[PDB]
Amino acid sequence: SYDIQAWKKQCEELLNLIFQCEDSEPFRQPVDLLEYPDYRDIIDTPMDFATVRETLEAGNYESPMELCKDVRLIFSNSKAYTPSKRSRIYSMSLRLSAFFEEHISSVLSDYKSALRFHKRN
Ligand SMILES: Cc1nc(CCNC(=O)N2CCN(C(=O)c3cccs3)CC2)sc1C
Repeated sequence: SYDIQAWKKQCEELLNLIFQCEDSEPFRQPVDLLEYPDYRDIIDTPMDFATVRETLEAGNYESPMELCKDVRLIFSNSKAYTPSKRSRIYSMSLRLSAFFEEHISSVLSDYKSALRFHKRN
């Protein structure tokens, strides 16, 4: 299964599943800085799933590892901003993280396998 390009469509499809999850609602667009005016005091690098999809479609990811870093930043930003570990929006983050990690594991393994096959000789 040694297609070096296959990760891109696999990531498009997973982003589609994440957009159809009710748990993604708060993470679809960049945070509302009018409702959270202290948000940039806490969070240095905002990230959201629309920004991830646009960066993919622009051809500005070279690997699924770079996409995975930006998705993991959505989740670390939610954990850093939350005033409590039982909060609603943080709770949605944990379920969505578990879903994402379950699905991205094979995408990463197949990509890394394809690159090793390319350099085999
Ligand atoms: C429809 C629409 N949606 C937008 C973005 C909505 N995102 C936020 O407002 N967040 C999500 C990230 N976040 C958190 O993780 C936490 C808050 C509380 C505990 S954690 C802060 C609030 S803008 C727009 C036009």
